[PDB]
Amino acid sequence: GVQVETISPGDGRTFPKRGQTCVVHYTGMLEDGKKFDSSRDRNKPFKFVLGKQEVIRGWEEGVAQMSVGQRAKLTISPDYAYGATGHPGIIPPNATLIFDVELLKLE
Ligand SMILES: CO[C@H]1C[C@@H]2CC[C@@H](C)[C@@](O)(O2)C(=O)C(=O)N2CCCC[C@H]2C(=O)O[C@H]([C@H](C)C[C@@H]2CC[C@@H](O)[C@H](OC)C2)CC(=O)[C@H](C)/C=C(\C)[C@@H](O)[C@@H](OC)C(=O)[C@H](C)C[C@H](C)/C=C/C=C/C=C/1C
Repeated sequence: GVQVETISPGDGRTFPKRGQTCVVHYTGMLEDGKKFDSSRDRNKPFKFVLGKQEVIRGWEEGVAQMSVGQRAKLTISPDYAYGATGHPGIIPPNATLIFDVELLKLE
């Protein structure tokens, strides 16, 4: 599944609803592995609509329990991420992923 561990607390009040646009900064890495992406390096926040299956399952269920301002470590098992196929050319089969995610605001 996805384990959410808090790095910095959010407001504890404003949680995303399905259909809202979530605005975040993230860094992704393979568990005990290489870092493969970071929006911080580009300083362009990443945006996605919650509930529409635009992103992997671990983000759908992990960010839905975060409040605005929260920063958290999400550890996501292969079946909540790219599973047995991986993501062509970047993520191998059966990879556990770790993301540092900061929920900046909702739109
Ligand atoms: C250049 O950087 C990429 C992001 C890269 C891709 C490679 C991976 C290692 C990675 O580095 O991100 C990464 O760190 C990662 O694993 N991410 C991105 C952050 C959210 C979590 C995860 C993910 O789910 O990626 C996603 C993953 C790779 C594929 C999806 C996983 C879930 C599944 O349900 C989807 O099928 C529908 C496919 C990529 C995304 O977050 C982007 C936003 C979404 C898509 C491309 C699809 O949902 C697409 O459907 C056709 C859409 O409906 C979109 C909105 C349509 C518009 C025009 C296209 C936007 C494209 C922007 C893409 C961006 C910024």
